[PDB]
Amino acid sequence: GSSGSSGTPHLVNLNEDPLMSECLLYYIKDGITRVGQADAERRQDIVLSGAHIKEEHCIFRSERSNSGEVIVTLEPCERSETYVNGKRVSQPVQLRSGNRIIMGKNHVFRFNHPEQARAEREKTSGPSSG
Repeated sequence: GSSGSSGTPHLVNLNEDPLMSECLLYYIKDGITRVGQADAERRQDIVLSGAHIKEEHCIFRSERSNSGEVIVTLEPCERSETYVNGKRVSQPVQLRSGNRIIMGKNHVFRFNHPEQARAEREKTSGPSSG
């Protein structure tokens, strides 16, 4: 269907729960997006189910680098179960397009970065990377 022409960094629900009555995805705004529970001292932009989650599980920071590109960094905790690109994540690292971010037990999320993925082409072409 048609949700929002705009792209922006948003998380998609790819969990193994196709029956999930919750939202399918979540658009990330500009600033700090705390990922925890609906009870957390502060209002978390995104809330997860289950008990394997923590009030301050992790966070999502979205800021346009000095260069002028929108970047996202995951700020996990020391007492939370978070995994990125398959591995674990305890330090503030930048997320990639298509990386698997899990929060808790079975709470996966696909980071969609169309805003940048659109310029992927414009980027240098002559040279080759890998």
